[PDB]
Amino acid sequence: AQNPNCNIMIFHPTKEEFNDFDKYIAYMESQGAHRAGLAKIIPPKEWKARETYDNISEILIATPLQQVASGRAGVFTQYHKKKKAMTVGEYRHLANSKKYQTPPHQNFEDLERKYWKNRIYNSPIYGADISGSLFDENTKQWNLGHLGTIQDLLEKECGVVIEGVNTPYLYFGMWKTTFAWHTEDMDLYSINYLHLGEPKTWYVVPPEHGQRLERLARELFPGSSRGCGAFLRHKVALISPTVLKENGIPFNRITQEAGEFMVTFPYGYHAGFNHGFNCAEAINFATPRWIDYGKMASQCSCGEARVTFSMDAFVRILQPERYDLWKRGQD
Ligand SMILES: O=C(O)CNC(=O)C(=O)O
Ligand SMILES: [Mg+2]
Ligand code: NI
Ligand SMILES: [Zn+2]
Repeated sequence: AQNPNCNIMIFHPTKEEFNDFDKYIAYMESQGAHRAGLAKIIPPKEWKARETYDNISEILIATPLQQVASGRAGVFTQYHKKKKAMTVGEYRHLANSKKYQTPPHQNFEDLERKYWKNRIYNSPIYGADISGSLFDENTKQWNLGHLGTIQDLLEKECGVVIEGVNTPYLYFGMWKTTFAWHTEDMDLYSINYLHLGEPKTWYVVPPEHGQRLERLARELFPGSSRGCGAFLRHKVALISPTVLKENGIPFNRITQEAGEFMVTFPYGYHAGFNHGFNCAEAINFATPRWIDYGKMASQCSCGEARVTFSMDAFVRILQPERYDLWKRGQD
């Protein structure tokens, strides 16, 4: 069995190997990459996402989200308070202000310490989930707006033809902006490219151990667990590495830098934080190996998780027994 310790693997494809996206994902899996839940892919030196970022400040963040924490430093939830619209140029200036900027630090490890010590005492503003792309249309390799769609994968593997679309999303971050512990919708893959700016630190639980994280989360967030049998779908709960280690939960960590891709694999729980002003692009995708994870994915039916249009068909076809309850939670 390849990668039996479930370590995060780092790949350096050549320009030739960067041509065929599906083939390279399958290659990484042949080497056991999926066992970690997360892999890093460093593009060949010849590749670029676009020529420059000199022209992005006019993008609008229609609904910036202030991430307000409750709990203790290592075990907390966050709620998203909506803020007035602002441009990327306005948000960059805000990120760089004395109130929000990254503090002085020695290295990534020192910054990670400071994040976990102090996160809860601040409320950073995240421009998340913005439909759009920063890949140049002429970038042919690993262009996250030109991937094969999940609907087409389901049609190819299963024969069924469904509605829905699959487009990328932009994320503008600042110091301490946080992504809570989650798997993807329908336990899909994700791919994330850090276009520019400061790093993103990731934590991940191997898919084979995801239920260990779920059981800890039920212990640590007991009212949320009574409310919903899949409350991590709400994407609000944070648990620190120290708390994970105290409770014996297997996990790994890695820091993504600008110019790097990360892939999350089906049912790989992940969480993390931004080091300073940055911009990432991410999208969900599927492969044949996903289908069995999609069939078994948990679902939130309590009403909180509310998701895209395109998830309807996935539930309807892969999980027809659950469909009626889940759709009630959507409506
Ligand atoms: O970058 C972020 O805030 C969150 N991204 C993801 O969870 C992802 O790419 O799957
Ligand atoms: Mg612009
Ligand atoms: Ni994710
Ligand atoms: Zn729920």
